[PDB]
Amino acid sequence: KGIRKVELAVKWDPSPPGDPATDLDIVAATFLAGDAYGKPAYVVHFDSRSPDGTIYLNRDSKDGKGFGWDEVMTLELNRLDSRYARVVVGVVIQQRDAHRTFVGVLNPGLRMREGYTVLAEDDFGGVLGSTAATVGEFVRDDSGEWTFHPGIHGYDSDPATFARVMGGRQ
Ligand SMILES: [Ca+2]
Ligand SMILES: [Ca+2]
Repeated sequence: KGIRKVELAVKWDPSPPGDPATDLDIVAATFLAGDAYGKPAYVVHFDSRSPDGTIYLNRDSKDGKGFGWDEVMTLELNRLDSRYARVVVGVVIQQRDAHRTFVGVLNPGLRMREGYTVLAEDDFGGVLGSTAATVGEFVRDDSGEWTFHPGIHGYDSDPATFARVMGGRQ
C-alpha cells in the first residue's frame, strides 16, 4: 500500500441516562517479523503507552458523550523499527458494567485514514453480536512498504483477553 501514517477514529452515542455507560476502546498490537501472527510485542490503549512513541491514543471517551469522533489513535507506521512486521488494530466494548455487543452500542462508527485519504469506514454491522473486533491489519514487506488489509472480524472476548489474542491469523 505504501502506508506511512494512519489515524483510526471511533464514535458512538451514549447509553440512556441511568443505564451502564457504553465505553469503546481502540487498541493496537505490534508483532515481530519472526512471529507475525503470534504473541504481541506490545499493545497500545488508553492504559498502555507505546514504548517507542510511534503509536498513540490522541483522545479517549468512557461514555461516548460528545459529537464527532470520540476516540482517535495515530499509528506512525513509517517510524516503526523494522523488527515489527505487522500491526493489528481493534475496538473493544468494555464489559465490566454490563454484557454489551455492537448491536447494544448506539450508532457506532469507525474511520481509518492516511493523511486525508479515507482507507476504511464501518458501522460494525457485520459484527453485531460481538464484544470486540479487529478492524484492520497492516503488514510490511521486504521492500519496507506497509500494506493495509481491510477486514472486520468479531470476537466474543473481554478487553484483556482480546488484547492477547487479537493477532490471530484470519
Ligand atoms: Ca473508551
Ligand atoms: Ca459520541
